[PDB]
Amino acid sequence: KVFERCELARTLKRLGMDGYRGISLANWMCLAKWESGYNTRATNYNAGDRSTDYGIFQINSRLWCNDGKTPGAVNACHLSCSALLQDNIADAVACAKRVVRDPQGIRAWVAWRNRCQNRDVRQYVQGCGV
Ligand SMILES: *[C@@H]1O[C@H](CO)[C@@H](O[C@@H]2O[C@H](CO)[C@@H](O)[C@H](O)[C@H]2NC(C)=O)[C@H](O)[C@H]1NC(C)=O
Repeated sequence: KVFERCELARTLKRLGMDGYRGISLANWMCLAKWESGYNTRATNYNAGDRSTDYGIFQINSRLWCNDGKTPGAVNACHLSCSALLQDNIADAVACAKRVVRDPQGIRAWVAWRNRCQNRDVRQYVQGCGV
């Protein structure tokens, strides 16, 4: 499912993501835009370290979720990577919360550092109601 912009916004707010660990809603909207283009079935495989990135928040299969086929997996989110491909983002949102609680917080999302850090990211929540 490819969420629509505000559709996603209301959803994440409803899910307690706004201001979570100080992180604004638009910031979560910025990283989602650049990580998955709001598509829950988005997956990207790194042939070098041999792990995959699943869904909307593109969560890595070596550290957080489990697909069974990834070398040296930790499964910190205690989830199956299939739970990160559901049209329902409730499971992806809780794990994403787990990621930000580790030492480096939101710096864990590359696209967030490359396209949102120190930028105005308000346009992602404008007209959304939130
Ligand atoms: C993206 O992959 C990087 C590694 O390429 C992950 O970063 C590691 O994350 C854990 C926990 O946050 C740290 O102990 C490591 O030191 C991190 N490595 C680096 C180089 O930062 C990162 O968590 C992954 N992000 C997602 C969303 O899956």
